[PDB]
Amino acid sequence: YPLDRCFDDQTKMKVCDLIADAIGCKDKTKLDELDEWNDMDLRGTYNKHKGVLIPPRRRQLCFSRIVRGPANLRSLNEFKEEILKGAQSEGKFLGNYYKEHKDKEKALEAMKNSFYDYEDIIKGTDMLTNIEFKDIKIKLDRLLEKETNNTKKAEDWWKTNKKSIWNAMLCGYKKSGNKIIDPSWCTIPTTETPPQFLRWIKEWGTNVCIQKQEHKEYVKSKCSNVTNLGAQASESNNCTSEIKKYQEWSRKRSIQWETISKRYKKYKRMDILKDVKEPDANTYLREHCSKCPCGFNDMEEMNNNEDNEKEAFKQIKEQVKIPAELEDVIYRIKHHEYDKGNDYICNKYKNIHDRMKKNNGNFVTDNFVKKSWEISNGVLIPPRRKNLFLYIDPSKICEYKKDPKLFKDFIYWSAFTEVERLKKAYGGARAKVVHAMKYSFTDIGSIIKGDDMMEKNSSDKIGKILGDTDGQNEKRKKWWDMNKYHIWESMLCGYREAEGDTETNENCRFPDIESVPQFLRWFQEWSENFCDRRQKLYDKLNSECISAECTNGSVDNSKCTHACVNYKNYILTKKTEYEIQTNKYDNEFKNKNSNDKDAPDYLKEKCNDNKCECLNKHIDDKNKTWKNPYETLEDTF
Repeated sequence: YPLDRCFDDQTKMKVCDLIADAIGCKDKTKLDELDEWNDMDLRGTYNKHKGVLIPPRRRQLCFSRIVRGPANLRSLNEFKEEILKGAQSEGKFLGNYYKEHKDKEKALEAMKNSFYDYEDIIKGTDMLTNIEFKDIKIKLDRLLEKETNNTKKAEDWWKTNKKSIWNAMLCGYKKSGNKIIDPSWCTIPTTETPPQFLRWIKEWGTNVCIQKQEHKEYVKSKCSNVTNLGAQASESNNCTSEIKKYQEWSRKRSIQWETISKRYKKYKRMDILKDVKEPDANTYLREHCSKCPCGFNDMEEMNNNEDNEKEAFKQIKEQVKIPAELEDVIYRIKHHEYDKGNDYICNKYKNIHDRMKKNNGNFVTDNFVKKSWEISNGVLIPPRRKNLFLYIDPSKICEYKKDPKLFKDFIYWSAFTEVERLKKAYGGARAKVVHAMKYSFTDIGSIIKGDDMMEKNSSDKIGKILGDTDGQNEKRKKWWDMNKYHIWESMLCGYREAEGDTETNENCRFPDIESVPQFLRWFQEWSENFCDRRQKLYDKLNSECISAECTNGSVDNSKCTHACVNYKNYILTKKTEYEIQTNKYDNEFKNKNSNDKDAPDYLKEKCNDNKCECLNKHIDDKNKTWKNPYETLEDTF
């Protein structure tokens, strides 16, 4: 009762106690956030804009000004503050559900949205046919203004005329008899007033994003941990269809926010800020509230496109894997890429890049493209990865690691700079650059998890950070994903610089090779860097002499003589490596995840470019090996 109790209590503030409730409020709380805000707010909605979604606006504008009489009972009107009487409390008056939901932030957000809605109405920004919205607002303002002065109507009237604003939420129900001692909760950022454009777009953003947060809540709570052995106990399959229903109504909102992209049509009244930059609505929502993303984009996948989709007939059916796909985190935009590059988030992401880190330590151009293979442990790590640009030093240590966000940004910067490094290394070669991004991304993943054979020093450094002080890398693993999406889109954005707008449809949108073991990835890339080198060799000097393998040691001309020399040295190196990777595989990566196949079969099936899957001339690379040319390399228990 008399406790600390934000100043409302300890004020001798019996004034609000003497203040009663408005004659309005025919409801204090009806059904909250759900499918009601669609178009049922106005008729002839085309006026002044297209018909749009609304907050709990028509659901709470308690109407004590029934008469709309003269400004004689309306000197300070005693209702535009009285209607708000009732607040964060035992749990009613616009937020009733939070007491059952056990979250004060729900009531606080309801208060803030309704409050700024009243600010809008006082200034006048509504697109809905409401009597108070009509002249009565400015009529009362002008009538109160009738003293041959004060033509600052909105600025002076904005609460009444005297006390700044917002004094009406305090002393709610039971004088707001349920609270939290922190004044930051007890008073909102009243001082800052987002503009009316920002207010209506934030109306939209909240009214959709908070609902989609609760939609994620339905997705996680029910329709998941079910239909997977099992529930409840009949089948619980139809729960899946329920999200299909959610999507449906949400998808309407989809096209609706497209109008929000236009909003006049005039794409924006104002520009880049904490929640708004609006190249599109999805960018706003990503830039939007702390208790965001979008969403949860823009799923389940109808559109939200260009491709990819699932998505037909509908579904296949064969059953839909949205259960398996989305029951687990993913909780956010992965769906992506699609974007494909038609965006703004990339360039502002570059605005993040080379800033907060000004290339204060940056290496490129070692020309590892034209180099050979090296053991470095007796293990033959790729020259692709040998100088992979990422390394930390003192001032980036366990004591330094109290800024995981900044460290994450540094990792993104490293990946982006790596993208430019590959650009310079190939001198620009888009097809090669895409696979460059593939192995670089997946090897950065290996490092950040920490399994690399050649890495022995910065692996310990990243072990110092991110915890995991034992041999286990659990926290590093649970970091790597989910950071996979952000790192990969970072590298894709880096790649887009030369293309501008050209989707890497040739590649898997997210590199699937992330799943497979790291050593297998190195073998795959060295196979990819193999027998494309061979084709270049045939182009160089086998083109003129002659057509194929010569029928002796080698001679038709001195040039392709040297071509055969390079060939046999290259094959010698390949046989040594192929041997070491084969024994490594059959020993310690064979038949885990039940890969019943020899390493060359893995080479065949994982390859898709068809440059690999060699199949050499004077064949040494194939699905098998000579000396009993059947296959090998099987293991079991």
